Amino acid sequence: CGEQNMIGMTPTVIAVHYLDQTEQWEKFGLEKRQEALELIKKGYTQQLAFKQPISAYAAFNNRPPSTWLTAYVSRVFSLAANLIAIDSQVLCGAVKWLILEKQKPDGVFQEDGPVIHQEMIGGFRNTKEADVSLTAFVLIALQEARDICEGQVNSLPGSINKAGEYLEASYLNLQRPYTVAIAGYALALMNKLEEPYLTKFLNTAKDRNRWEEPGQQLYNVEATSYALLALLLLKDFDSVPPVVRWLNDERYYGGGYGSTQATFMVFQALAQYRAD
Amino acid sequence: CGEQNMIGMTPTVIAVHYLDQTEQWEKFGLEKRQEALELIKKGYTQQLAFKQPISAYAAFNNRPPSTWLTAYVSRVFSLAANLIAIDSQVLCGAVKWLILEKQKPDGVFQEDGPVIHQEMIGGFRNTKEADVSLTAFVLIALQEARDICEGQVNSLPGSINKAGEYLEASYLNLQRPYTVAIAGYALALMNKLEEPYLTKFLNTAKDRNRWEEPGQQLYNVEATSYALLALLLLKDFDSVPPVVRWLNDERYYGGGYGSTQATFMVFQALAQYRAD
Repeated sequence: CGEQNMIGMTPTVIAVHYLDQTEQWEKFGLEKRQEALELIKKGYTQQLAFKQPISAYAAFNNRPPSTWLTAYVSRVFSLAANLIAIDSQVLCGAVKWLILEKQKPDGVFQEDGPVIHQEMIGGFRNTKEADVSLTAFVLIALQEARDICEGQVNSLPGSINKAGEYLEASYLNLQRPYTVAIAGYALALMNKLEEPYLTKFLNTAKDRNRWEEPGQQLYNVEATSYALLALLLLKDFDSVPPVVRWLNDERYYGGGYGSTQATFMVFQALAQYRAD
Repeated sequence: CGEQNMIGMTPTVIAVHYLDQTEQWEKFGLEKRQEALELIKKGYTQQLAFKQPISAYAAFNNRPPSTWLTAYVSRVFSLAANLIAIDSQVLCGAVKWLILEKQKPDGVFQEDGPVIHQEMIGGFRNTKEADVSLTAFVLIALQEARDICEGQVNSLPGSINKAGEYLEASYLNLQRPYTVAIAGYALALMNKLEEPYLTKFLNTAKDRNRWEEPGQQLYNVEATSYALLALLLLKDFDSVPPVVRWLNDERYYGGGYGSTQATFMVFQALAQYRAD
């Protein structure tokens, strides 16, 4: 499957993370966590069958590697490392590949092998401002992999810093609410989400509770989650409530077609809101 | 996969059904419905690879058939028939098998080949009062298959009627809120959810908004959905609001481990509430 495996394991990975972080296993069923973990273990091991000699991933071992997919595996695996035993070699191998292979001198990340399952990449599917969409996504995944990989890949901080500058250089001119949300969060992780970019980020929201694009329900849940995470990072608990409320009302569709990004992001964001 | 295929396609099938029935594709994205339908088409065709010569299903073609799984396929396919083209021979073949092969003279349905994925069967996993759990579940699936199969399997109404009597005969003595909920709905479909059984059904709810079992979040969403459907059938719009509100607040986990039954049931129930 390669891509589908990541689609299938996502809901469980982030659900355990959410129940863990919010300490709500009592209501859920404490005896259920081990079986969930076994599912995650199966998914991680299954994904290794698709790790190419380069440490990158693709739907099939015969298919050229996807920059987005490899970054998503690093994003999931970085989070799953707190739940199951993940091999550092595997996670940091992918990180290394992205940095040394897919980043341009201006900090941009490029996709040379588009995923077949375009419904699993969220708002990134809309190609408008995809350079900023991919760069922020990759930057975010790299940030999330720092805990484990920075020590092994000392080039990680630099790649991340260059990515952020590219984002900074193109932030104000962005037209897409989705891109403003994802790059906003990435800039916040960079501690760069200030003044000019700050009002640009906030002023892109509708009713100050969502970063919405017409007729794109799931893109909006995902985007608003990134935004919620950014606001949490800024500790702007002033605009947090409205966002959490809306995100909370979204009729998201868990294991449904096209819901991979919004599932991961909504629970990561809601979990973060509680832990914050 | 056999069992996993049904687990994987469930969220999309009921999501399309829900968005269809509630007419909310505008917000979701009208151009997204066709790709979802293609996913459902892939799932249905994939499931046919697991239809045994007997028209029954199991995780593998080498594995003896599961009564519950075959009934769940009938339940999903009956609903999916309104979304994609489903072969009557396939659906009714399974229905026939259940009736002529798995029902005992007292109306009870028996499971001779337990599913491997016990996390996909919801509250039925708890073996307490499993005879009533399985009989109600199968009865419900058979009821839902009536539209298409009753004309081809004239023995269907009788099997259903015998099943309901078995449930009636054991309703009052039930201890489990989950079993009271599922059998309650089945009795309501039977137009048998009256007086003695009625107060038994209602009085099993907590705060008149949920049929809860301690530490079983997902069993409770599922059971409360069956209960909500029963209430809708009785047109007792008095106790409906509180139930809908709670069901609505449940942090259900879409494509997560152990969420197959609650996903299908919550959206079927919430969709019905709207259309009602």
